[PDB]
Amino acid sequence: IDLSALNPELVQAVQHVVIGPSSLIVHFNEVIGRGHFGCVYHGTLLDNDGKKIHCAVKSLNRIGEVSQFLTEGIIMKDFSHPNVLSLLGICLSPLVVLPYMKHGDLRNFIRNETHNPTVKDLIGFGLQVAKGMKYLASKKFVHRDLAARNCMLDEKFTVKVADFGLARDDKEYYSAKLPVKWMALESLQTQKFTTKSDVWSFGVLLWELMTRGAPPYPDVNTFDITVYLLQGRRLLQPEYCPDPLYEVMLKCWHPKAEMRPSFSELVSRISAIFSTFI
Ligand SMILES: COc1cc2c(Oc3ccc(NC(=O)C4(C(=O)Nc5ccc(F)cc5)CC4)cc3F)ccnc2cc1OCCCN1CCOCC1
Repeated sequence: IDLSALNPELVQAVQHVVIGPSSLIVHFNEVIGRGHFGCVYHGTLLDNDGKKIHCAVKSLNRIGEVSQFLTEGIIMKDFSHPNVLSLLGICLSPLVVLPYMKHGDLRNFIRNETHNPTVKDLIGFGLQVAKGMKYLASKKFVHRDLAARNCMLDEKFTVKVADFGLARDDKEYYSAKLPVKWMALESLQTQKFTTKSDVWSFGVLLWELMTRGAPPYPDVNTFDITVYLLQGRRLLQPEYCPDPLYEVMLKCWHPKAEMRPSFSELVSRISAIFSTFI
């Protein structure tokens, strides 16, 4: 890369979170995942006393695409919440270094046939997500792509709200590239986004949790979802979804953004629902 050909604002930021190349071992045959524009590798981060930290290392495959890449990392830099993915740092492709998430993404986790998360566990993951979003919303950050495929799960089954960004593999869900079936009605009609539109996404995420990762509206084509919603139609109540959790989802999908619950309300109500389970 030619550092000169990027905004000095992005440049000094990336220097506050820099990781010297000699502190980071990237294992290049050890590919976690590779999409069209980016890839992710296993990595080892050494600290100044020699202790090894297993990490994921995100990379570009390939000025514009480099400036976007670096910006995606920099956005994350000050998120510090246990339900939001954090940045370990950036190494000058430039390398964005993330903590390793043993269980990968939440959608793949809940679809895995060899494990049985209970209805309680699934509601539990939804609650963790609500807590990460309450934090993001407190910082006035709008996610715009909240979905189970963008939430990670660590060795302690802690959910980390994240966004694969350029490293998206799973791309059929986008059609601007737009995750239309997680989108609020007014984002679909205006291509504009808010915290209340993340709330709409959140309700769809909860439906993913309760169906163990079923695809939403599978008999609806990308572009047709707008008129479907305007006809007064919504996602059906999953078989094991408690009535009050389905009522939560419906409130998330209210046509008036301002009538959707806040993430603070979601946290309190879903905590109550979750506590009712043996
Ligand atoms: C595909 O599998 C994996 C991907 C991983 C990973 O990927 C990323 C996730 C997010 C970002 N974020 C980003 O690049 C950014 C982002 O996150 N920003 C952001 C946005 C909003 C927000 F609220 C917080 C952060 C774009 C910068 C970057 C990544 F590289 C990071 C850490 N560990 C991972 C482990 C994985 O599998 C382990 C194998 C698990 N198995 C399961 C069972 O079968 C065996 C395999």
